[PDB]
Amino acid sequence: VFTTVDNINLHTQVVDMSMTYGQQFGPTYLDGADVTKIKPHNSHEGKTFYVLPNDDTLRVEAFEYYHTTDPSFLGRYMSALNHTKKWKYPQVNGLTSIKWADNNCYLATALLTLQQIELKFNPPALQDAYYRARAGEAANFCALILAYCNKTVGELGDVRETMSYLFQHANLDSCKRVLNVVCKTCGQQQTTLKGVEAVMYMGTLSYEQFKKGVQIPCTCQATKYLVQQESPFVMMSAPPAQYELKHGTFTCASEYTGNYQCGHYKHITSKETLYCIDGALLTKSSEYKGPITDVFYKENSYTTTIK
Ligand SMILES: Cc1ccc(OCCN(C)C)cc1C(=O)N[C@H](C)c1cc(-c2cnn(C)c2)cc(-c2cnn(C3CC3)c2)c1
Ligand SMILES: [Cl-]
Ligand SMILES: [Cl-]
Ligand SMILES: [Cl-]
Ligand SMILES: [Zn+2]
Ligand SMILES: [Zn+2]
Ligand SMILES: [Zn+2]
Ligand SMILES: [Zn+2]
Ligand SMILES: [Zn+2]
Ligand SMILES: [Zn+2]
Repeated sequence: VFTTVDNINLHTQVVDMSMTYGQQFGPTYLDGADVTKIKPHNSHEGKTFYVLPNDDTLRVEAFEYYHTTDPSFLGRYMSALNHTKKWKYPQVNGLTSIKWADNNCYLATALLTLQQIELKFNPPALQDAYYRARAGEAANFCALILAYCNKTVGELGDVRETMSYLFQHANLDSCKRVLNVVCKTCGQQQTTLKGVEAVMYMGTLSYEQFKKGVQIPCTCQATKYLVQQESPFVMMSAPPAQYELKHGTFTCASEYTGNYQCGHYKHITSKETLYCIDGALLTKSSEYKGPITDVFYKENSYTTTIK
């Protein structure tokens, strides 16, 4: 049979039916199923298996593909995959979504959002599954998202927190945000965020209000406005509150209805008209009013007019 850690480079192996897979190769998986406590059967022979890194060759290959050295990672990825490959991934409005199952509402919103923002993942495993998710087979991608976020199937997820962990494994080095804070006593302070901090802001949903200026506390209340922003997109987050989404003013948004952590997530996207994707369900409207917590805007470069 074949054992591998990345499903790219296959290592050939010969097995004995008297000793279980766990005796010969350590923890072994087969399509998410755990064959560690299962003896070798005749149905599968010469097939590819997932094994934990036990030698340095596998340890290196495991980093080249996943960019992590945590031994628990492979197990968590394999256990999430066993759920995600049973999920259904319908095509809603040309985007790949997830039919509701196991509190995946936050996963569906993130998946729909990722198909609409420009993002390059550093781990080859993330990028390869990202591509195959856009094609309609997002099982391995959703499993990887869970493993990289230290979350399990069924656990409650925050879309803003999920996007953050994904952005830290994405190439956002070219992104830059220049801010200026104006306290009357203190004066003017210029800070320059880069990477994940250049893309996300918590406090307001309106990108315009961020450009105008947000009232922030200072070491002395001051005002923080956006000076220059170079990034393929920006994420504006805020606690869930009623908001009016206008057609053409944003890319996509996260609607959150319910109590803290217990609530359910919906995805609103701005196409030729406002669409609302709740798993496999699609509703159309010209205007939208509802409780929004994240809004994704498209950007390329920007420099403020006030100096
Ligand atoms: C689903 C889910 C899953 C997991 C989860 O984990 C949170 C804990 N993490 C550290 C692991 C949160 C959520 C969740 O409800 N998110 C929505 C978006 C949420 C809702 C509410 C809220 C308040 N009252 N009502 C009825 C609703 C408040 C905030 C919030 C306000 N301020 N902020 C941040 C600090 C600045 C976040 C966020
Ligand atoms: Cl890394
Ligand atoms: Cl990374
Ligand atoms: Cl609603
Ligand atoms: Zn090899
Ligand atoms: Zn990396
Ligand atoms: Zn399940
Ligand atoms: Zn399941
Ligand atoms: Zn001050
Ligand atoms: Zn839900």
